[PDB]
Amino acid sequence: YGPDQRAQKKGDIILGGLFPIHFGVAAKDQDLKSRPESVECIRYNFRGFRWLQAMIFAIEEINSSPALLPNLTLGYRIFDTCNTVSKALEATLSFVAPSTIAVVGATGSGVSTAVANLLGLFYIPQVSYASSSRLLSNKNQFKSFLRTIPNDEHQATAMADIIEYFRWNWVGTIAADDDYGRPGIEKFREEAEERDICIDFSELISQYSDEEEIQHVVEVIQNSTAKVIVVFSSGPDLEPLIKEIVRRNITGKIWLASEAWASSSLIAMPQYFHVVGGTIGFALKAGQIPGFREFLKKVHPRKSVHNGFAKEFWEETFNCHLQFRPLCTGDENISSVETPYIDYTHLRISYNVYLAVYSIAHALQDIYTCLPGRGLFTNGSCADIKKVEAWQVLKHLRHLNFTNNMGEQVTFDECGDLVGNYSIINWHLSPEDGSIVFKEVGYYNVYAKKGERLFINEEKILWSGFSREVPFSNCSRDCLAGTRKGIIEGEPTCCFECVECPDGEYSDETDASACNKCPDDFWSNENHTSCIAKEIEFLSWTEPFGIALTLFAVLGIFLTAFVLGVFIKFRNTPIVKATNRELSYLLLFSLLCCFSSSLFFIGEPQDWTCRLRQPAFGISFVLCISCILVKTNNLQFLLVFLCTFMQIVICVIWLYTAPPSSYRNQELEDEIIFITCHEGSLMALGFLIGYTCLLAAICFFFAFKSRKLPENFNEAKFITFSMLIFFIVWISFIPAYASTYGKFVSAVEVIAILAASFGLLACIFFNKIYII
Amino acid sequence: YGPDQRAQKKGDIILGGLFPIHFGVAAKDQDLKSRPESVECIRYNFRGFRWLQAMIFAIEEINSSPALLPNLTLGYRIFDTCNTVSKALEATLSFVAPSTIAVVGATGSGVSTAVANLLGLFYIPQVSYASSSRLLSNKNQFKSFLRTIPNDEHQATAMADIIEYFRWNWVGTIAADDDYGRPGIEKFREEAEERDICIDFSELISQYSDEEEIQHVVEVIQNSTAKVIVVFSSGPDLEPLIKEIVRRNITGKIWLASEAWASSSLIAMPQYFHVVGGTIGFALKAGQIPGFREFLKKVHPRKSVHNGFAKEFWEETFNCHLQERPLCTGDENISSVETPYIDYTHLRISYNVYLAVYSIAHALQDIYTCLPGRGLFTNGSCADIKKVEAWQVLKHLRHLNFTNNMGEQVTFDECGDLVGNYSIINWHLSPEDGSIVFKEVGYYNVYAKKGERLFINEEKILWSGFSREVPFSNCSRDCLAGTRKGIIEGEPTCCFECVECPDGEYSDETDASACNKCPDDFWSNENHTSCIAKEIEFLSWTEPFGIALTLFAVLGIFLTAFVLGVFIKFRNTPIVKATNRELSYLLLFSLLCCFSSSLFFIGEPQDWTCRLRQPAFGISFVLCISCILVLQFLLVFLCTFMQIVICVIWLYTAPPSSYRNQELEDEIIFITCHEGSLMALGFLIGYTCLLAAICFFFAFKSRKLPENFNEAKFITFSMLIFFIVWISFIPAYASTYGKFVSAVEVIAILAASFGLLACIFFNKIYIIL
Ligand SMILES: CN1CCC[C@@H](NCCc2nsc3ccccc23)c2ccccc21
Ligand SMILES: CN1CCC[C@@H](NCCc2nsc3ccccc23)c2ccccc21
Ligand SMILES: N[C@@H](Cc1c[nH]c2ccccc12)C(=O)O
Ligand SMILES: N[C@@H](Cc1c[nH]c2ccccc12)C(=O)O
Ligand SMILES: *[C@@H]1O[C@H](CO)[C@@H](O)[C@H](O)[C@H]1NC(C)=O
Ligand SMILES: *[C@@H]1O[C@H](CO)[C@@H](O)[C@H](O)[C@H]1NC(C)=O
Ligand SMILES: *[C@@H]1O[C@H](CO)[C@@H](O)[C@H](O)[C@H]1NC(C)=O
Ligand SMILES: *[C@@H]1O[C@H](CO)[C@@H](O)[C@H](O)[C@H]1NC(C)=O
Ligand SMILES: *[C@@H]1O[C@H](CO)[C@@H](O)[C@H](O)[C@H]1NC(C)=O
Ligand SMILES: [Ca+2]
Ligand SMILES: [Ca+2]
Ligand SMILES: [Ca+2]
Ligand SMILES: [Ca+2]
Ligand SMILES: [Ca+2]
Ligand SMILES: [Ca+2]
Ligand SMILES: [Ca+2]
Ligand SMILES: [Ca+2]
Repeated sequence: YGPDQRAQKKGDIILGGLFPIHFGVAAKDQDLKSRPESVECIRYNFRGFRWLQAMIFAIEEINSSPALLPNLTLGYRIFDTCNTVSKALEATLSFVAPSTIAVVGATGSGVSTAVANLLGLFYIPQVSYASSSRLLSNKNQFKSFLRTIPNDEHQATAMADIIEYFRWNWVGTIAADDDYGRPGIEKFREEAEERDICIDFSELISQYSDEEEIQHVVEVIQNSTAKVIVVFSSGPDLEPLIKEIVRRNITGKIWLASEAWASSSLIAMPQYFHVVGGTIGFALKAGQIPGFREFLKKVHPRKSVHNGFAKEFWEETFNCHLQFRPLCTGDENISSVETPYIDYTHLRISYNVYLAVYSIAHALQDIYTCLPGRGLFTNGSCADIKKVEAWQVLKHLRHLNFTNNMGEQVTFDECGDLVGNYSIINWHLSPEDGSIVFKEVGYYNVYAKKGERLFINEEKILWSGFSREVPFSNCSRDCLAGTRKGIIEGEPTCCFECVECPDGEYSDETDASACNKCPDDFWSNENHTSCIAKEIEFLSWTEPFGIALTLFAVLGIFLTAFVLGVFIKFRNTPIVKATNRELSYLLLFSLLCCFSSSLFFIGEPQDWTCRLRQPAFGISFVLCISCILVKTNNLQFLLVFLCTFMQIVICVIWLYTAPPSSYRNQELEDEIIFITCHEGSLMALGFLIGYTCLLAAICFFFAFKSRKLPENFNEAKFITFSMLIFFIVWISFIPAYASTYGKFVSAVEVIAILAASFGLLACIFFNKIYII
Repeated sequence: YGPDQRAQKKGDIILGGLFPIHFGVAAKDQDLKSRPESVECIRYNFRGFRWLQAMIFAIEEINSSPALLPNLTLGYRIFDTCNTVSKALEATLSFVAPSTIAVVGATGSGVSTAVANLLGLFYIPQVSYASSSRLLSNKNQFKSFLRTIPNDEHQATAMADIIEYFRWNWVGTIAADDDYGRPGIEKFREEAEERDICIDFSELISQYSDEEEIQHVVEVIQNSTAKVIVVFSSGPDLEPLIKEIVRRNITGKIWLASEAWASSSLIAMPQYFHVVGGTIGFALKAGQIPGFREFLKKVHPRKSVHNGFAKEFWEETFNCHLQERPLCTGDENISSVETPYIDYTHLRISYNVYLAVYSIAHALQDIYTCLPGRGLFTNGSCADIKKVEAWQVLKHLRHLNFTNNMGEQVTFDECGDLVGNYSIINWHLSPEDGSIVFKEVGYYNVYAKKGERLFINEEKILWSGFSREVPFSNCSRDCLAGTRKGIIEGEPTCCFECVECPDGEYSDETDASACNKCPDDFWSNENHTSCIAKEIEFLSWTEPFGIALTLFAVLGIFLTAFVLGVFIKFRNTPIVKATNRELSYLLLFSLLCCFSSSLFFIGEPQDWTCRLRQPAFGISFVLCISCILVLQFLLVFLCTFMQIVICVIWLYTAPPSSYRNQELEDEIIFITCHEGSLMALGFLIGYTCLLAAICFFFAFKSRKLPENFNEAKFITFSMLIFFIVWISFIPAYASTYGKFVSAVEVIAILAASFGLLACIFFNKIYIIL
């Protein structure tokens, strides 16, 4: 039963094996018009043949070594798969129909699942060397499946770890449509969604995809703008897409390869290097087998009776025919042909096959060496090596713990899986022969804490095979300090737009999603990067004008004092005696008060300065005018007292019913703030000005009626002149009072006060001073 | 050999069958201390037994029919699977080892794939009735698989269509870990991502899941705000999670069920209604098989000798034992016990099994009725019905075309697939008994273009089983008008925040991603939904201030006209002749011009007004001053002509123009005029002031002379008035910007003109009249 081509040997215990000597079957359309015939597989697999030789070498070495299973020999029964489920099921049917003790598993995950479904019925243990699908770790469906290779969850996590380490957020994914790529892509999608990474496209490929599908995938890749692509597939399934992309000449992409095709000879070609240069992928850990290469080099089509594949091996290696293609003898050298059969650098799957073979032998030895009364079966008994059975071997494999030739313990967990380290490689170009050379740049440690597993040597990486600069795989560029992030409808969060912050607000981050606002008494600078303090505007003594306006007030004070001194010294003189001396003294004191009252309008407006800035001039000028109207021909003193008392009443009631107070205003201009004080009540100020103007008008009329008189050196005309200039300077500033609101309101008030005081002093006293 | 429990009959052609008589197997895991034994099955499946009976009915009816396969008989060989791959693989090994022609497929997708992997080796056709996975459409790996049920791509598309129809963007997903749930969830994820729908979580379940996994899934469900959950699984896989959720009393969720568990009896139970009420799911199209209920109701443990499952059927129906718990006598009635065996409303998978049996039976008739020379094989030949083979039956099934018992046409496409309509159902509570009722609320057409496939009646839906209001699942409330969207870091694009638009911008529609700016003459209102026109400020005729100034101007003009009229009405008296008669006419004409020149400062400043605003007053006042300054006509003409030169040079070099100011306040437009060359205006001011100054000096040096009513005193008075009014204007010009600068100009002009006229002419006009 089974195919004609096989490798067979006899022994006390027989082992099974399945290896992919071919890459795939011949593609054709079978119309059911004639009886269907057997399908043939086409291309050859030197790597699979090397795996088969590794298994045979392990079995033969175990037989030769007398320290393991004495007085007992092992045989084998090995078939070919051509990487197809149908071919592997024919061989498996002959395994369960001599009986096999255990089978060394297949390569593909789907083939392994199909074989294990049949193998688990009879409880025949199956140890695989290359199937890493997470679906095979379910022990409810696969009762007797073990493997020497770890599952792909760690690799899928490592891919996301690498992507996060190189700071990318815009990637695409491609997977093969089988039991190996889909769960891996699902796990990677979960991890990437956890790590805040956006995925643009996701596609499925196959070895038997057609022209429309390949062109659609190529157009999707071409139209996409992401530059990093994660591929979870194998070489036979990835070849057509690579061929089409090479034909279309698409460059500038970054490939993240899984372990299946990170070292495949189908893709690593010099012709394709200009599209797949700089690939970063994963590799397992290499082992050491001493005499393996010597065992490999000794194959021969005539000296290998047990091996049936050696004939076609010779045919494919030497392009000949064994008794158009010529006739080749049996005298050639396999060390002069460039084939992957012996052109290897590390052994990984070969070491997996070695370990999978040795595990069964160790379990058999454990069965053989049992001491009665301390076994694992029923009431402490154990099996017998004369008629041992598959379920007993499976139990002992489930309870196995041994150390290998290198010195590491081998143990299978509850799910029958091992644990192992990963390595990271980079594709380069050989300067001598042009071949692709795999250069190690990092590793992945699975015994470390989360977030401490990845190590990357950045300086040893060429990115497209010729570049030393890390690529750019962001959807959009980063925002600046003065801008914030926007929203583009119909796009993921990884893509946005930068919008400048509005006036009065600032931002200081390169990825800010909003604009900040530092607190009051502050404003945002011109480009809204930082917020600066506001400026306070007010006329103070420091203000240049303030110092000029103070120079003037003290000049007036000094002039009044000098006039008073000249008057008091010459009191008895008839010129002074003509006027009332006490009235002159009171008038000069009131002029002193008027010149002093202008010094309250300058400076910081404290709550008391603005309380008395106005009445200090109002009362003084009222007293001046009242004394002036008196000095014209003591009752007059009491009339003066009445005139001052009337103003005192309204001033006191105003200050006691609605005091004026300081005020900081931030409304006229946003960037600057003012300090100006309102009057509280406006009726009081209006009435003050009205009473002052009423007394002024009364004095003006009274001095107008008696204008034409020469008494007192024509005082009654200079009085009218003084009243006229007072009225003119009061009228001239009404628009300034009613319109502006800055520091110019204070300065004009001081100017008017000084003008009125100076005119009132000069017009009255200059004539008498110039003659005394 | 095969399992002892089976159903068997003999005929010319033997058919195969696989049905799930049991829900599963016992979870007793051996420790390999002793030799392993056969595993047993736990629960009974009346629906599976009915499915099994349908095939036997179809075969019996075919054998009874005399016009379909005369002189031929059909046998069968049916086994149990217990929904397990291992049990179904044991039966399949007996099929390929007295040779079957075709096998009626299994129920589960994984079991179907496992059976097809072995059945394709020998090219034995296999027609399934319930496996709808899209992985079975691959003809490069399944060379002999056909099905009477459509695949799940249409259902996955319809789920996203329903979600878009009910306007949701915040959902969760739950799937079974097998070949039925994962591809469906993948296709649904693709469709939902294409349709702009955000998915919160995604979890996997299984029939043999453990306590910690179930609690983790429950916590993941409970910690989210998404209310709509899409489930692609079956009842046996869903039961533990539903039981745990019922135990923890989680309510308020909306379930979207796939066709596998949308009618499962394991989930649709009264005790779980408070959790799974108001479920919306899919269903296939029902069929009609006459004489089928009568065939179903005739089962008996003794009369049915070919069937071997009848004894266990009886024991599970009546809960007793059979002699070969009480003892079953064997005379009870099936209609007196309520089990899903005969308590049904529609036949869908039973009709699928019937269709598969008849599809197998028609290819044999096609082989039998061929004509030599025109055949489906080499050289136009055909086979022999006495030695027909599986590959020939497969060919004739691949080239099959026949009419149903209703009248529709049955053909298998290049992938051995069918297409069919979908039905949409809702879960309710029956007030009569309390059972769950599946109420039809819509359908899903497949013979239509994209976008016109789904019909839903919303008025027939109860939400959570008791409500008539469409639920809410957003992750964010809608942003209103005048408000903008905002990014939340670390969250999907479906969750955002609302931010108000700034000053000067607006937004009208809802869910706006940006605020639009307003045109150059509009400004946003307080609510920032739309902007309004800016206000334009300038002195106007309608404004009362302008009307007052206009009234003053016309009064002055009329007074000047009256003065001139009285002057001309007394042309012979010597009082007028004492002064220059002709020069006074020029003086009064210049006075009229000066009065009239004050109407160019009122109104909206146009281009032509601002060009001749200033020169009119300048020329008029120079005329007046030069006339007062004094042969005499020559002197005044040459003195006043020099200003026309600078006026025309100004108006030819840099004419002033109107200007709209939008830089002082952002909500107010100030329309003023700029002079341009300030040097020309300064020169006009200087020339006028210098002429006034020389006139004032000449009149001041000779005040005392009473030549004619002391005219020198009045001339000096007028000059002083002019100089005083054109000094009082300085603060208003300096710090009263706006519409108040134009007013003080008019006031000063009118005051100066009135002072001049009153000083010069009134006294003489009072003496004359
Ligand atoms: C009491 N006071 C002090 C000296 C300046 C002047 N006060 C002018 C204030 C003012 N007038 S109108 C207006 C509109 C808004 C704001 C302020 C004003 C004055 C003149 C004569 C007599 C007393 C006084
Ligand atoms: C040409 N013009 C006609 C319009 C009115 C006025 N325009 C000048 C306004 C002005 N701006 S600053 C200044 C400083 C002192 C005086 C005025 C001004 C004016 C006045 C006197 C003579 C001629 C004219
Ligand atoms: N892990 C792959 C098989 C595989 C591993 N390494 C390989 C190298 C070459 C070819 C195939 C492989 C699978 O499960 O399908
Ligand atoms: N379609 C499901 C099987 C199925 C369909 N309808 C059902 C009803 C009950 C149980 C199972 C089913 C699958 O492929 O796995
Ligand atoms: C396996 O055996 C070695 C050698 O005795 C021992 O050191 C180790 O602890 C064992 N491991 C386990 C997991 O039992
Ligand atoms: C894996 O790598 C880490 C770090 O290099 C190392 O410490 C550890 O021993 C490795 N594990 C094995 C099994 O070699
Ligand atoms: C790409 O995006 C990541 C994640 O947001 C960010 O840290 C990184 O700076 C971006 N790259 C560049 C070049 O801006
Ligand atoms: C099947 O038969 C019908 C009825 O004769 C015919 O119209 C149709 O073209 C045939 N083929 C298909 C694929 O339906
Ligand atoms: C599906 O329904 C539509 C109407 O919704 C009908 O025209 C069509 O015939 C139906 N298809 C089948 C196969 O019954
Ligand atoms: Ca030995
Ligand atoms: Ca394989
Ligand atoms: Ca996150
Ligand atoms: Ca390879
Ligand atoms: Ca989109
Ligand atoms: Ca018949
Ligand atoms: Ca089944
Ligand atoms: Ca059911």
